[PDB]
Amino acid sequence: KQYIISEELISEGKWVKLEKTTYMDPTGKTRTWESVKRTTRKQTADGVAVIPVLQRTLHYECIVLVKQFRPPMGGYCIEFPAGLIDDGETPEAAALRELEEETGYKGDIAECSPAVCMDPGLSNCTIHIVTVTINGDDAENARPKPKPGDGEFVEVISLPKNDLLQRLDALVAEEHLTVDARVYSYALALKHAN
Amino acid sequence: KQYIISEELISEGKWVKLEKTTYMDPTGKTRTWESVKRTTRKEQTADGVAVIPVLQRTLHYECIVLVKQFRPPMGGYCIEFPAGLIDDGETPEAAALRELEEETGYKGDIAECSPAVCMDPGLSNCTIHIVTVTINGDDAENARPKPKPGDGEFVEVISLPKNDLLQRLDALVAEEHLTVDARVYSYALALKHA
Ligand SMILES: FC(F)c1nnc2c(C(F)(F)F)cccn12
Ligand SMILES: FC(F)c1nnc2c(C(F)(F)F)cccn12
Ligand SMILES: [Cl-]
Ligand SMILES: [Mg+2]
Ligand SMILES: [Mg+2]
Ligand SMILES: [Mg+2]
Ligand SMILES: [Mg+2]
Repeated sequence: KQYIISEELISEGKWVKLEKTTYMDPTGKTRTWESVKRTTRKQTADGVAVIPVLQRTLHYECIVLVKQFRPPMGGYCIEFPAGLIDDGETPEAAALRELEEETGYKGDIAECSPAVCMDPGLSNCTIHIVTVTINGDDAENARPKPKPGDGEFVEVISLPKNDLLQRLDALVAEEHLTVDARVYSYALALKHAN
Repeated sequence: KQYIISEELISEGKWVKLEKTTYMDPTGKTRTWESVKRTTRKEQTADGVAVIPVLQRTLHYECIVLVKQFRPPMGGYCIEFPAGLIDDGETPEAAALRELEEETGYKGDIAECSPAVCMDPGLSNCTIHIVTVTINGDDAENARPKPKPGDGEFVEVISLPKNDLLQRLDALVAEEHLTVDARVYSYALALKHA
């Protein structure tokens, strides 16, 4: 019933552009929308996000998260490890690479989502969500070495999976951080499964 | 130790703008970023709300109520939590109950309300509250519920059992061209991982 008629460039930066989208509404009326896209997609999706489950014997299972300054937010955010997929990179390879660069952890693919939308009211941005387990008892994960890219500055925050939502609420309360919506959504469903 | 130095407008639409963000990196060095923001954010604690609507009915499994809409930015149909922008002077809780009734017909009861969480913090300043609402599907109000879609709003309601959410989403994606929202996928993944 609905579809794109045309896109008009409003403004293109190096990494992001603003388009004016003309589309057919399901009554047969023509309508316009202001749409954000990345200029970087070549790719099943723009990015991967990694759900990293740190498994250590005789410890609570943890979810490994990252804290970073986010210039669009003007502040620090708590997020799943994540990055853009390199041209010709698989989502799985991107996941293990981003997880190792951001956390220094070496993990195993458990499962990989299809492309899922980040904010479909505003952007065409998509990611693969990639569930990875980390054998925290293996020697390679003893002293995990975070290898940042140029300009990346990442703090690792491991939180017990069984209390994730309460732990995130605490950090926000004490640390004035913004929690990522996908991290918060995961933490909610862990509580709601009960 | 990182902070914003300046925000230079690049391009302002009616609904979205692109900014050149200048910030201090943690080595004491000036860098820039391309940042997306909405033009619509006034005194709201966030741009929007997304609703996690748990439909509860005697001798039924709990359903998660989802909506399917054409999203011009994506050029296609997306499956999302009911969601909308917070009106000037509207509370996140009132926005969530209003958007839930407008998009699905269902009259919910507030359960919980997140702090402001970031939609895509590497790209935008966009934030939502994630509001968990229970719907009493035994109430006569919620019997044959009628969406009240706004102007140029066309929403289909999809209620899926919480206990099978991820496989039910996977089956919808296998049967037509559509994108699942990243927050819905993150929530369905955590239900499986619990
Ligand atoms: F920011 C973009 F998402 C965007 N572009 N158009 C809109 C509208 C409009 F009513 F104009 F269609 C409402 C809300 C957001 N919009
Ligand atoms: F698209 C915007 F999110 C955006 N602005 N700058 C960047 C960079 C840069 F390396 F330049 F810093 C990398 C990735 C995305 N960026
Ligand atoms: Cl798992
Ligand atoms: Mg990253
Ligand atoms: Mg990285
Ligand atoms: Mg909406
Ligand atoms: Mg609406």
